[PDB]
Amino acid sequence: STGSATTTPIDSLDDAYITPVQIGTPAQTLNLDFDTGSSDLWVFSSETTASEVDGQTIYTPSKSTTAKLLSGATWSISYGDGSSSSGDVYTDTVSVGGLTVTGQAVESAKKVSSSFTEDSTIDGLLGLAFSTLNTVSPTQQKTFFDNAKASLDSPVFTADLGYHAPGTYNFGFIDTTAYTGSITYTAVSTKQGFWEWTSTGYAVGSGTFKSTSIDGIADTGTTLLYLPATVVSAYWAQVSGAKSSSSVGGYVFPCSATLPSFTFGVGSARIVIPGDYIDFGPISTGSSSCFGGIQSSAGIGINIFGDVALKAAFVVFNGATTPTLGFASK
Repeated sequence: STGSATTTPIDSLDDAYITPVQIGTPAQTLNLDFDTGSSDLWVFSSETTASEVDGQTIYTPSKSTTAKLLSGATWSISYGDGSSSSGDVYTDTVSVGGLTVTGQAVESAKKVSSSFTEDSTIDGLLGLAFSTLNTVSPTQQKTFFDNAKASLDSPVFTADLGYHAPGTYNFGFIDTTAYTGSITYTAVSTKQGFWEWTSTGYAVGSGTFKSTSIDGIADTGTTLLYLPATVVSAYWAQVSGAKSSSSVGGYVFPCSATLPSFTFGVGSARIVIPGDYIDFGPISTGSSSCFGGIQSSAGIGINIFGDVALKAAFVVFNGATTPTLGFASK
């Protein structure tokens, strides 16, 4: 089997992407944030504290003839941005782009933090990291991909995120028309439960490539590109007037600037992030200070190849017995 679904930016900045997902019988379609940095599929629901729901579409398990309470199971998750959610668990039928999994754990939120409430466009998350990170207790549950894998034509999914435009998540096949040149594959460590890999270096604009190992994670659920302070300083040094602002919480730059590109290495290959992808717009409405899309990972404890990086590539998440990651230009 295969599946193919369009993913759409939630706003004009590509702060996140949502993908329609069918849950239950009859189908209830929710728009979920596919997150290769976590491993829980959780949704706003009829069980979510009423004051914490503001415009989201909810899953109502009592209206699904295939929903079953997973007795005794609870979940609770906290994300890198400080947001969180928790609740109980149903199993139900879940379909993405024509690919169906029966008996998928659907984690129903009883509580969500304010950042989730405040984002009316995201109805929940669909985790695509390794199932070892799944938070369900006392019996850990599998991700949608893990459950689908044996049925797929090939044990892979791909992320093709757009810049200010829709893109695609495919399951079970590689669309050879969706990228240019060849796909370069690189080793993955699953030791921390992430799609963790090592970039071979970087360049800023038209500058020379610096060969250096940068260990980080491919994370579709993180907006920005978080890299070591040395690398980030070298980037922003090429933008007149750019500075790190403790009050704002990162590097800012004059909105009048033209940003240089940023290149990262994948083996001997190179992915070029155009300068415009690094512009996250005014820090507040009407400001001429703009927020940068490349930020320091210092004090995160891990480097993160988030959407800024991934949307410059066609990315293969290869879930074969020894997982790997592939990157192509597009």
